[PDB]
Amino acid sequence: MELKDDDFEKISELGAGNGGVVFKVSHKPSGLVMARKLIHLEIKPAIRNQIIRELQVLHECNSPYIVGFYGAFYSDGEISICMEHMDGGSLDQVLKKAGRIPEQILGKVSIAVIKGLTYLREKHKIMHRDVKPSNILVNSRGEIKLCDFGVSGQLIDSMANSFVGTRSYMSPERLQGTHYSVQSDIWSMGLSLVEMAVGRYPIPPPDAKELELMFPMAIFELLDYIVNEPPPKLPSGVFSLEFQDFVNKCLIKNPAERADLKQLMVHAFIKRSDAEEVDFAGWLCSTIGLN
Ligand SMILES: Nc1ncnc2c1ncn2[C@@H]1O[C@H](COP(=O)(O)OP(=O)(O)OP(=O)(O)O)[C@@H](O)[C@H]1O
Ligand SMILES: Cn1c(=O)c(F)c(Nc2ccc(I)cc2F)c2c(=O)n(C[C@@H](O)CO)cnc21
Ligand SMILES: [Mg+2]
Repeated sequence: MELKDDDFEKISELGAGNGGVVFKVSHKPSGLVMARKLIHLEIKPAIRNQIIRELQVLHECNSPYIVGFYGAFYSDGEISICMEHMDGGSLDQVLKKAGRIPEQILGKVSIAVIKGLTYLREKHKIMHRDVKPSNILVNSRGEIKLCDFGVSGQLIDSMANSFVGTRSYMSPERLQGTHYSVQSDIWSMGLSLVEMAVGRYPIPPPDAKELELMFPMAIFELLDYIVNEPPPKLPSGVFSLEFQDFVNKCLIKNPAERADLKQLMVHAFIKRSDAEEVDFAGWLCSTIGLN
């Protein structure tokens, strides 16, 4: 069935970012619980019809690594996108509580992210454009899923003005110009894994002293660090060398030299992690407190 504003009822607010707020809602006619994301745009009706039009391709997104989609519409000045409610929230929220995320678990996260990007490229000819821990959602069934990928050109265009004035997961090439594509997602995945693995945004790297204890920056300063100074890496010894190599292959500054999805799919770390027996669902609930 078609979704519309009056058929919904707010339960609670799940969080907000730059340019969007997300509610946990009840869709009254079905009784289903959903996550309704609102993007406040005031923009000419002509193009906001185009946006809703372009967003309908998410009905063709069926994948165990992509958040389910229920529908998209326009309301009182707001674009609504209604997704599956992921009761374990995002990986940035999970890292927040967990402090630091185990390597074995990150292994399963990498598999989900890799297969996720693969589906999007294969079945839809699109890159993600915003891979970061807040955009990898998990739930009590143990499923790890991507959302907030860029399906609509007009939306991408209509949002270009804002962005994050700190912490960038953008690749060096994206920061420097318009010449980027799927490879740029590999960089963001790499950076996200390092963050989750260590427990804080990895730029700048920790001191020798900050490291042993473990185990603000200005905009141009941070960006200049991403572009010119050597990429971040996993501290030696306390992560397997397969995992270190894995992130190293993701964090190569040159997009063509950098590993791609097909190569990462067969990396020793993924191959090791595919075999591993991990109660992800159990680890999730036991850390963030669910059932
Ligand atoms: N489908 C969902 N199920 C459960 N929680 C969600 C869902 N989608 C988003 N959220 C939560 O809502 C919050 C806000 O999401 P939103 O995508 O607006 O911004 P963000 O991903 O936090 O950061 P940014 O705005 O910079 O992209 C996220 O932190 C996430 O925890
Ligand atoms: C271009 N684009 C999009 O095209 C887009 F679809 C987006 N959303 C989206 C995509 C897939 C699924 I499943 C659920 C979503 F909410 C999207 C998006 O969410 N964001 C994030 C901001 O709203 C921050 O709050 C940015 N661009 C999006
Ligand atoms: Mg987001």
